[PDB]
Amino acid sequence: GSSGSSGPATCPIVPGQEMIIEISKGRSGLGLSIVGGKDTPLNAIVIHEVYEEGAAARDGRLWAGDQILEVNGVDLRNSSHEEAITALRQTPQKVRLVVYRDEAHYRDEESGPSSG
Repeated sequence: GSSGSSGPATCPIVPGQEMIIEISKGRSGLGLSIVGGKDTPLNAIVIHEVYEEGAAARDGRLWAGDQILEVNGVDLRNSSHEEAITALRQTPQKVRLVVYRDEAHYRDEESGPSSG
């Protein structure tokens, strides 16, 4: 065997692999946003922005531009935009979700004018 015990927490995200991530709400609720769902041009829940002033950020596992497939044991690939929202507010202290990434097109040239 390669690994015996593996946890969704304190662990990186593997590409082309549906991995799970567990985040503790601690005190205040999560601080992120989603986009897509049903009646949308994308049948895959995407994270528009992840407010750094939230539990989700307190971890640093979910990065803006990710694609969720399920949450707290609730399929989202079908759930409507709103549905996906409630599914996030209906989660206990330990919020678990399944994220998926791609193993190609590693944008090596991603840098703005960094103006100020």
